[PDB]
Amino acid sequence: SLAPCGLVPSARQLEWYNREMIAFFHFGINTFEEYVNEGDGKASTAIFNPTALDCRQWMQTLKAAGIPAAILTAKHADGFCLWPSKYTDYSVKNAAWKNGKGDVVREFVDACEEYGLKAGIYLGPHDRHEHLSPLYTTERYKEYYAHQLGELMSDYGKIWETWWDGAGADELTTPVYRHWYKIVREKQPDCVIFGTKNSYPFADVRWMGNEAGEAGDPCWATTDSVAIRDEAQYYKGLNEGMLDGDAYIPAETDVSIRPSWFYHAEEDSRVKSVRELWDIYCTSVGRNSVLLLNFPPDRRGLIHSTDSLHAALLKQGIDETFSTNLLRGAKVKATNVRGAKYSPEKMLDNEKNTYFAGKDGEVKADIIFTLPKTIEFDCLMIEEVIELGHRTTKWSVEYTVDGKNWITIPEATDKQAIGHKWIVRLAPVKAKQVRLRIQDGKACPAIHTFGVYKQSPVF
Repeated sequence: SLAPCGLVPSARQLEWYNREMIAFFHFGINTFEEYVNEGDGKASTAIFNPTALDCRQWMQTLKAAGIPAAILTAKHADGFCLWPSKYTDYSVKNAAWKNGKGDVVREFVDACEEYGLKAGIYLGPHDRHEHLSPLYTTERYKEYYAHQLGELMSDYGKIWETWWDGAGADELTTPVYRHWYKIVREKQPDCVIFGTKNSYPFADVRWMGNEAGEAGDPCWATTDSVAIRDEAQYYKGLNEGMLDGDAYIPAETDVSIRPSWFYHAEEDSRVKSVRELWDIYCTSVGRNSVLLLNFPPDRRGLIHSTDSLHAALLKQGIDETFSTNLLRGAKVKATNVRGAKYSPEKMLDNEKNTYFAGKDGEVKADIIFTLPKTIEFDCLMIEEVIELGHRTTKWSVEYTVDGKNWITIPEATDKQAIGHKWIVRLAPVKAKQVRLRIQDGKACPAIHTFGVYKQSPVF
């Protein structure tokens, strides 16, 4: 067995990585206001009134889109609660919707269960509504939040992510988040925590410093926990992470399918294109991260058609692209092969658990794939055995036809991270042979997958 190298992921972190994509559902009282993305806590609860709400419809969107998990805004900073909490009146309890007798969180988690999707919860740390009270104190709010957390972590089935937005959360101290973390961890042991700012010691996953859907190149799963803490002053630390980072807290990349996070009819014509989403996919999922994509339900309580369409087409595109590893069938020769159990042919076998590996202490390897017939490709992907750590730290891919010389691939030269998955897109090339150069690392290579592909016409 290979020894792991450096910091390694937890069981939670492995489960989260494997999701690849997660849906965000930004919905609430803001949706019923005119052009509001950040509500003031002053809107009348009465205005919340979806007319054809169907969380099943939301789940059908996700099914078609290949998305295995979903996070609902149970409470945004406006402080309006989507479930009839015992601990406030600023909720659905006092909505026009269902004469105050509804529970959107209920509908949501019921639909997730029905469809076999993992449910998550966004419960806004900064609460503008509570801040309106002359009685507001941090200590008081800590208890309020804890009460609500208890409801959501107890009575609504299995919860697989809790999201703590850092926006406006600067007054919230580490010991406050501790109190909250203990609740999550006790009641929901498989629950992954997206943590920002002063929650840094409790975070399972981090922010990556923009909402544009662009994780860094490289993007390490490790970083210093101070980067989370001092968010605004460590863009690089968040976006790229650090190879020598003191913590294993991988990046989660969040973005809206629209210009805004909440629904506006005027943005129906401004949904990101399939090509845009493919780009994003490649700069998140394809840069050692996970893609959290927001679909905002409308005032009917439905996901818009365009949003749904584009997500569905991205899935088709992804599926077509990676369905055929053009290297399959190759004759493979490598340097630095640990053993038959670990032959380079493993990178090609489509098995979940097998991998190529090198010998202890030898961090370099060269692998040559000789193809029976010349292939045309414009995309490649490589996957590391992440349980074993970030091992490889420099890699390149080359090709030839006349075998007279190895031709470099501009976009796949002296790359750094691999981790969970790294995708490279490239001007189409024809190849009779392909070379994978493992050029440097902290330990001998351990690689699950290597492939080249032809991008779907969908894209």
